Amino acid sequence: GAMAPSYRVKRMDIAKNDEECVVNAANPRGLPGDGVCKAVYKKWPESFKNSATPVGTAKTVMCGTYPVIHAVGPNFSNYTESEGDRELAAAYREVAKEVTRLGVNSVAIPLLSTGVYSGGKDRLTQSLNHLFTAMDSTDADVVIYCRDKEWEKKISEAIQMRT
Ligand SMILES: [Cl-]
Ligand SMILES: [Cl-]
Repeated sequence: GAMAPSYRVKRMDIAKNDEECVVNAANPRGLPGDGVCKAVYKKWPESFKNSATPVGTAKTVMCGTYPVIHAVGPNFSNYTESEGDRELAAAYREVAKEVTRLGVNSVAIPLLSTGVYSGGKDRLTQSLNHLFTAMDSTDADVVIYCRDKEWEKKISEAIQMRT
């Protein structure tokens, strides 16, 4: 584990992360997709061999020795708010299990279901709180990646508020 497990946020491409493994914001079919998923496909395409997995689950595929944890958040276009919320929390709990199983000391993670799966809603707080629920009991250093300056500030504030 990390000597003093922390949360941090960076405003940059998660495909350029400085952590021991990455979480993909995957689609259920293991397709190259859009946004984070497409960046992950360009950087670690070998990790999309048999990466298909249902909504609410995580499946890790190694690119060389570098683990890519494919986490499938719900598309809120398809799900009700209530069921979407349930599957989003579940995806993060599976991420925590995989991070634990891999024995990594750090992980790069995007906010699941906040992009084209958001159903046109701002889900920063919803997604981040489910990330914290799952990851708080892990001892990996977590680095959250975002692209928007206002999101970086809001995520940073949320991390600092817990101390
Ligand atoms: Cl998304
Ligand atoms: Cl963002």
